[PDB]
Amino acid sequence: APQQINDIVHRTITPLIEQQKIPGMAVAVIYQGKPYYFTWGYADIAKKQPVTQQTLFELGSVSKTFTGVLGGDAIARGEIKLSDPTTKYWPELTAKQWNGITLLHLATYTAGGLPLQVPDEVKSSSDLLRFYQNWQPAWAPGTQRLYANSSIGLFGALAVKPSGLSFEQAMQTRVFQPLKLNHTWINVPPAEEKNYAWGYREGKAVHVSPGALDAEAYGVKSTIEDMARWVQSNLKPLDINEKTLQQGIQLAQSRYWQTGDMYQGLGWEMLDWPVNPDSIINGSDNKIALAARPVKAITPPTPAVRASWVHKTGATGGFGSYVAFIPEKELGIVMLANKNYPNPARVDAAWQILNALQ
Ligand SMILES: *c1nnc([C@H](NC(=O)OC(C)(C)C)C(C)C)o1
Repeated sequence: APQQINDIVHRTITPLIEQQKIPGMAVAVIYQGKPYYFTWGYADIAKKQPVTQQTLFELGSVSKTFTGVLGGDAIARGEIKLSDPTTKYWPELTAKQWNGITLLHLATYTAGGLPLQVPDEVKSSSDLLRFYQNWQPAWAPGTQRLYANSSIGLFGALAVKPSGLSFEQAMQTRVFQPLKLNHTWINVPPAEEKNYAWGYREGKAVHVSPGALDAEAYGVKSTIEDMARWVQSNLKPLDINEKTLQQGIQLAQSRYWQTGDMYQGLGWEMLDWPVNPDSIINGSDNKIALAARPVKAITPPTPAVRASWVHKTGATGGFGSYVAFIPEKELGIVMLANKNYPNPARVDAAWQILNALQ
């Protein structure tokens, strides 16, 4: 890495790891389109395994960005429309409150109060159907944004129905493979377990538990190298040869709703560049990010804006991730850690790095 990058990275991340007592960490900086890597600490403390450029981290909700692009790809393929009723792709969902709830609403958390989690008791196909069937909205569709695994998770399960493929097959075939993300997994295969970091929660080694719609909402695992490639692909979607994927990425970065200074895309969230750092740093606190907020519709959606800060935070029990990029500056960061530490600390650090290099 250019010494400019070494300097700000080292000055910023070392204190962060100490303050937050993070066991292990990988960072990628994308500068003028090119990736530069940094690793610290332990993927497995007990077995003294270092974090490397091949270590898999749980991405948590950064997974939603893959889900959004896969949905955008299916739109571009003509398989689905965001204007379509949810019930078009789930005929067994006959509950009357679903009338007027479209795929857009599901993708962008504006259905009317779908909850943050699918309940842990929802295991089977029958349970899943009964959960959505019996759900009663707090608000009308397209009025309030309330961040929800149950909203975008359902979007992702339904977006892949016309293709005949499972969510996992569609993700592999249509996104991971074309982009050469050869070390990104929804399910980590036995040969890769050697590289799968443990997460740490109150000193305990932990991995994400299975739950309904996990793959869609929070279930991807990936390395710092594949995550840099993902950033490169979203920075510059026009270098992508596969046409519907190229469109899908553009669609995931369109602005569908505004709340405050933030715009909701598919998975991705966007703000105009230059940004108020306090706004993205403070707004990342779950006390704000997870509260209901009124949305204004963008009619019709604004196509991907090059002068944007595009980002997503993500967590699991034992992991904390963050991705941010500015297409106009060809500039991005990926931060992957095996402790779930506060969101504002991630955004703060990412801003310091990107602002110095901008
Ligand atoms: C997306 N990213 N982080 C989160 C936390 N949600 C969550 O579902 O955690 C598990 C279930 C372990 C993945 C949330 C913001 C507290 O969701």
